[PDB]
Amino acid sequence: EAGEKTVEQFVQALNKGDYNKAAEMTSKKAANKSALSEKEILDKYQNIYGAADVKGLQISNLKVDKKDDSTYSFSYKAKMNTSLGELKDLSYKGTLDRTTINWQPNLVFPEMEGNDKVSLTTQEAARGNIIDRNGEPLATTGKLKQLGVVPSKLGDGGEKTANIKAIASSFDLTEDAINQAISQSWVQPDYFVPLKIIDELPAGATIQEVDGRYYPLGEAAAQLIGYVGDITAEDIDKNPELSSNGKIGRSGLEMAFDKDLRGTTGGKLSITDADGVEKKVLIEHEVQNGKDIKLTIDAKAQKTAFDSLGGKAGSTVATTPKTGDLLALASSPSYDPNKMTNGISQEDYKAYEENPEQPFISRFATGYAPGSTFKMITAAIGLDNGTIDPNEVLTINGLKWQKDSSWGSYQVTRVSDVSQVDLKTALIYSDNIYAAQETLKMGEKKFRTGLDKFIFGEDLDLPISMNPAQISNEDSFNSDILLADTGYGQGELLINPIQQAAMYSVFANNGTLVYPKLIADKETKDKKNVIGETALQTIVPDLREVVQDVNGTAHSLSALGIPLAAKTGTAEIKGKENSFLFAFNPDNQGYMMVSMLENKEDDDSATKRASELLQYLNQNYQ
Repeated sequence: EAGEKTVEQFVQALNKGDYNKAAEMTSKKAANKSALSEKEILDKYQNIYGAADVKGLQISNLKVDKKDDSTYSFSYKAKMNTSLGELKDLSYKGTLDRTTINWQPNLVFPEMEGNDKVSLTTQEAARGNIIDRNGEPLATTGKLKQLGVVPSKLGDGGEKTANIKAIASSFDLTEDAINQAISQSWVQPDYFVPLKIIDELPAGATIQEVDGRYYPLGEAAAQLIGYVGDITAEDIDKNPELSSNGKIGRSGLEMAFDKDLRGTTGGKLSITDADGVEKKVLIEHEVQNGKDIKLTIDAKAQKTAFDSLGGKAGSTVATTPKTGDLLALASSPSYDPNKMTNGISQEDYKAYEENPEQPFISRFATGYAPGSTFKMITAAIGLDNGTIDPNEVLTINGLKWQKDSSWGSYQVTRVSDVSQVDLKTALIYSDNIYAAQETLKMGEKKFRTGLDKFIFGEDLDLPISMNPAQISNEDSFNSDILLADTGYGQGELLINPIQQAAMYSVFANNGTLVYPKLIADKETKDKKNVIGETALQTIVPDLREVVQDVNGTAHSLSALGIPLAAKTGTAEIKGKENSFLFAFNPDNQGYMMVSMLENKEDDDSATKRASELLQYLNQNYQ
């Protein structure tokens, strides 16, 4: 009756740590009612349930009925979450009076009687590190600065209020937040009461150094690594093995490898008699430390790649294309993962969600039209099937071309005016009209046959969430304009930067495609004969001219004095434009880079921003 709600209100209050509210629901202390006074009951739950971090108390099969006119009986099954994980199949039983709960020790844990105690031993498992190809930390334990207060040094009355106000407005907190922290239940006068992580102290405010998850590259590798947060009951819902007070990965590799990284915390939750002699083991685990995970990433390359994007929207992928190691996976703009993982205000989180440039997106894992860099793939395909002859010269006048008036107002646009265009000229000058006309001359069937040799439709063996690359939306183009547009990397093509680096690896591998790899020990995987050796010996020398020719679209990189083959490109979206650079060392095939600027501002380019990373990759990856 009203007793089913009393039992429910009681468990609910336990489930929110309101032990005081639980105690107030109990009968008075008498032989046939409660075993302890309301004050001793409060202290019992605070000591036991507080220490074991009990949360997620959920009950079922609540059965209640009359025994006496004044007393009902109740019974139910319960699960809870603790520091050593979930306890389930707990059968609870007792009686109510009038309505109040006749409190007894077995309403803490079911087999508890009289003066039984609870003993908890815990041994912290260490979360594994994510480290780069040389052992530098990407996700690790750091020494963190913790703001807190000693309530006995805050002063008295009005001076306490002034110190709490100074603390709240000198460390961006609320005075209300401070007072809850001080109030709680476990607090004592000279206890250090933690308040916040921070990276002039009013009286009573101190800083202690504490271990915590730490990301040394900060925003520079934030999308890839991700961050950890506090475990909630929904997480334990999904996974019972989860400790109630642990950390769980919330995005990136921290979330993709959470089970590997977290290990298992260890200890023993048990009921003893008043002397400490074990009566029942509730939970027993051996501690297991998490596994460290070693990436192909080069931290210095990662930081250079991110910084060179200058907070603008874009991405950079660097690889060693013969083995497929990913040396950098940069996405910009970014978020601060150390703030995501520590105190994160709703003021700043929504600011990250408001941003129209969306710093949360992993742009290296996001499909884009690859842009006119892709002419070099269309070229390879047409050199192979014979449709493209590198000695043929097309006559192209002006900046705009259209097959006929069925294209309406749509026209393919190129950048400059040289009117006798062969393949090499098309690649050096980035002539989209050449490419569009070849592609139409190939025909969809030959073009798709060549495209099918790459990795469209494939899911990559990578611990990064992403969609397979697509040629178009449907199985056919069903449009001459879409076929032409795809020829120079527009249309409905969608290829993310890692997929693009995979496809472009064929120029460093004599026509074999090498699959990207992020885990350092994983085996190199590849795919033979994606482009013919014919095509490759025509195209790489031209791509050298993209740099070496005075009018080559990447001629500014010639001044670096390092061996380079490159292709620039743009993708236009009906007046937003993306800018691309593809570059690798064609002397030693030591490295490869693909770089994008999304929605580029005027006079900006991926190429204008590549030099420092190319100098670093050239020096270190031969």
